[PDB]
Amino acid sequence: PRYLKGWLKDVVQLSLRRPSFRASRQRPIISLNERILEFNKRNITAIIAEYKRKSPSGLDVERDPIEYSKFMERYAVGLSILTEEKYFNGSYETLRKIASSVSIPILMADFIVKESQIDDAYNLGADTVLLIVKILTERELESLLEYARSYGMEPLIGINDENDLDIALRIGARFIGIHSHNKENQRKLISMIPSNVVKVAAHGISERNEIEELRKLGVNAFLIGSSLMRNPEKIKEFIL
Ligand SMILES: [Zn+2]
Repeated sequence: PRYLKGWLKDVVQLSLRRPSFRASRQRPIISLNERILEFNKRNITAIIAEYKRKSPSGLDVERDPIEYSKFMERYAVGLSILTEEKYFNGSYETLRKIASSVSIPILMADFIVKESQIDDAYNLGADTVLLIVKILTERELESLLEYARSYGMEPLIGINDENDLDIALRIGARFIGIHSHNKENQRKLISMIPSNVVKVAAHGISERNEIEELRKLGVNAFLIGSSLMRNPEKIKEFIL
């Protein structure tokens, strides 16, 4: 069962050829992992709200990106903007328009395989990027992690199982996203992460009660997309 899905293998081909985007960012980096730590200090639930108009699982929402982002700036600890084009209907231009208008931290969520895609994130105004362990070698992951740090971005390193976590911990990731969409496995992964690493439960969250349960295990933030795209007001239920 360790095959990459058809759509992800196709995305990696699109990412390798992704043209770089010529631009200047309009404000400095605002740290997403530090703001998560500030929310935790204040005891307020930290949700990274994702913007995506489509997904390989069949999400299909037309929602204006500025209006979603304005509303989410009221509630969310940060935004995650999908910039993968074929399956999520994201775009660099949509990231640039959102990052020119909100002043909470922005994660560029895409499938990064080369340095120019981190240069594109910085030039478009994102504050950090997603790196996914399973599509990279360990040497590439360590190099891309250092490349993101060289701009002042602590990247979100996305892991799906214990082997991926083993790699993320070996290379000294400080910001890890735990994705699954089994209870003892999830508890075990969480429990392997050191106190100094900000941990994000990515996807597989539908109700407030799972957020509460994850918080007791020390999860620091929650990356949630589809449900918020279909009703942005759902984030009020989640932060209660
Ligand atoms: Zn997912």
